[PDB]
Amino acid sequence: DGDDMDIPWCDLNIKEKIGAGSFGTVHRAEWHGSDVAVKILMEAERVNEFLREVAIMKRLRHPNIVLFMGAVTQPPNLSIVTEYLSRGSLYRLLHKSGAREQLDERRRLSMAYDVAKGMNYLHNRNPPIVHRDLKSPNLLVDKKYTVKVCDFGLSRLKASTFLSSKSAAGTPEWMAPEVLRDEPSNEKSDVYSFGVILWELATLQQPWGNLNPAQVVAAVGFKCKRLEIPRNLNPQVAAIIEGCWTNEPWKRPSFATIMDLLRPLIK
Amino acid sequence: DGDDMDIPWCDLNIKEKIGATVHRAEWHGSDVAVKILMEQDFHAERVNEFLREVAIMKRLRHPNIVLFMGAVTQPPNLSIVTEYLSRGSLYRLLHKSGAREQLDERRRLSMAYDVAKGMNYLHNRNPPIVHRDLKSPNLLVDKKYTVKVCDFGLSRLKASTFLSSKSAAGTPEWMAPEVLRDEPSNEKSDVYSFGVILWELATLQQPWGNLNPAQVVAAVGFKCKRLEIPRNLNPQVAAIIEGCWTNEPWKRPSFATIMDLLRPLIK
Repeated sequence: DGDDMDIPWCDLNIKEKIGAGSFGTVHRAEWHGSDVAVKILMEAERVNEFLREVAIMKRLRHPNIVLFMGAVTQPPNLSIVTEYLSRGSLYRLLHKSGAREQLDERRRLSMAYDVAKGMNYLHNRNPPIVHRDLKSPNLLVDKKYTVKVCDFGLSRLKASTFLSSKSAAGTPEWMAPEVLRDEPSNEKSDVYSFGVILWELATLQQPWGNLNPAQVVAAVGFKCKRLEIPRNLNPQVAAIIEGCWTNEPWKRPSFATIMDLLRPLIK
Repeated sequence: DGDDMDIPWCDLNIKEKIGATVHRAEWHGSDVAVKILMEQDFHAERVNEFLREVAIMKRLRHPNIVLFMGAVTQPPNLSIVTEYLSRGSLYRLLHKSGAREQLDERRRLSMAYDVAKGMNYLHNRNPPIVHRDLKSPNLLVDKKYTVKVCDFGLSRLKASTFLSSKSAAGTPEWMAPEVLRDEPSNEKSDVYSFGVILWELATLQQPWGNLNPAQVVAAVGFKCKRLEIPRNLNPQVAAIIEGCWTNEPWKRPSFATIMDLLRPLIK
């Protein structure tokens, strides 16, 4: 056999750190001339869980998804190797230095189209795949400002009507109200998460940030609180955002539809 | 649990034709390119070659290699599905109206560097993969001017020092002397092909093109002839091109070395 997606840890020359998380650290590294990003785990049934995130990334092949390039399968330094996006997360990008001049309206909307295209790809796998944690921080930017979806660790396969485990994980500021209430959810929960991301690209603001997880669960989850949309916002853009936030998940548009509404907004 | 890379023909909404059969197509919202297998090519031997090409592309994951997205493996129209690159082939692009205006020196060198990265990735896979058909037409240009390698129909894995049971095949204008003569070839034969491609990017000239296939076999293969390098060409760029055209394949630089030479020339 051999799919050639197995990497020896000696073949990787680790470089400067680029991010941190509960799972472990992440560094930029050199791999046979190629520039890659390595996701090392903290030195547990999670070993079986790791193989899950690896087996699932191999099933993903789309231009708007972070390119999986292999993995180290030998402890203690397990790692997930992917391509390197030199512009970091869209989150840190939207709120850094001067982004008004760098990121004009057309560019920001385009970035949203990239996300929708990738998300649409996921929802159309067999079985479909729910990201369960779609947020600005989990979106990385290309040298040429192409946005790719990343961090599929909390991503589960949806073969049934709803999700199964009730793992109920994900960042509260971006999760859908039904998820915040810890009740049956589906692919429509991601659509809501996107609603927030579109809001960020459209208004250049940070969602909440004056509220802790508990306060978010309470407000947005059980008290029908939603992010404020400025009257100044493009009605067509606002319309797309409001659609993704509908209280009835089945009333929210699919990413396929979201693409159809965004395409004309560009140029 | 499944491969998720197998596609039914009815899931593809074929669009306009690209080259020749190749078509653009909408696949579950996504935008892909389709390499269809001809009707009369549907037999044991030919289909096996198809299966080999599919097997190889599953083993390729790199930003400068065209993204394999799936494959229809059911008659009729067994095809290979990849991402779509809207600017077409580098060939058509270099010989298009208002070329020099459209492509500055910096960009043209960057495209050369892109090819070098993807080719180094191939030769560094285990076992290494010799393209055996590297040329302008088999290089596709991304919307944002990113170059990627395509057409692995002739690509083979080199376990030994040379290709076992060498098969006479390829395109004359880009083929290395040893190849033209049906001799034991290696990864250094691709290096030669690259030199021609770089020569195209540097001069915007069509290689040969005043000669027929037989004249080329005679000229390059047996008469030690090479393409004419302009007088006004960058001496450092010319140095690279000449290095790739060494009579002895071993004296030619690896794609790893080529990258190191190009990187500085991009300021």
